[PDB]
Amino acid sequence: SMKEEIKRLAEELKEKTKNEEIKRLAEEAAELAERSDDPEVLEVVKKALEEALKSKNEEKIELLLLVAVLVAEAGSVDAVEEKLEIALLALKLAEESKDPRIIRGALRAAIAALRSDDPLALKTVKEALERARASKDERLIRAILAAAYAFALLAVAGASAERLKEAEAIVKELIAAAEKGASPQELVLLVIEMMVKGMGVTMETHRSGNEVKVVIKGLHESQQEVLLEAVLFAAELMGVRVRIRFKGDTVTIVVRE
Ligand SMILES: [Cl-]
Repeated sequence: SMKEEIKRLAEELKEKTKNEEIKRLAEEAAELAERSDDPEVLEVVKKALEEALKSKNEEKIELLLLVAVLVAEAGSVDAVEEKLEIALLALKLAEESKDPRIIRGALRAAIAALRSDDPLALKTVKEALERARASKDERLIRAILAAAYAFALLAVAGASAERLKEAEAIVKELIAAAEKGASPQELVLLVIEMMVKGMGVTMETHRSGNEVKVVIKGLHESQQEVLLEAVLFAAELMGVRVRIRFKGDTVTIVVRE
């Protein structure tokens, strides 16, 4: 049957991985598929699991399993059309590009968007992925994806709705600046600014020579981890070397032009 094949695919996937979250999604997928009545759903789960088994990219596998869980938990592919379209966009961009940074940015932005279940984050990431696919500027694509990931991460972390609304103005500012040739270092500064705004903390910037020092005060340990994930991911995507210092509850992020 369809379900027995799906359970074997999930069983194989969950033993092959060392990633505990992929293991949990594989099991959730198998259980939801077991209870599924909709053959359209079962087809999508099977094709997601088969594709995951053929992949060596763990972010791609996470995205595919998230798709399978979403469709199977919903009962229909139509109920999750927007999330499905975001995942397809990311999967298309990931096979259309050879840059490992673009591949990783597309899949991670889509994963975070889907996990957020946040209307504004879903729409912003969908548009970012469309904009990246229409662009031939790989530098701009990498900046678009870094902004989209940081934004979706704020949503995943439960930023207040009003702080996320204001963070979207910084997404727009970053993308506009990138299109006008702004430096990778200034685009990283904008990702820092977006995170500081999204988390309700404060920042001061100090520039001397070719070094820019951003001092961020009032970060809790939970906020520290979210801000540094977005900022280090952005620095990896845009090829920026970043250094970090910590004293008390103060984080200092150093960028060199
Ligand atoms: Cl096999």
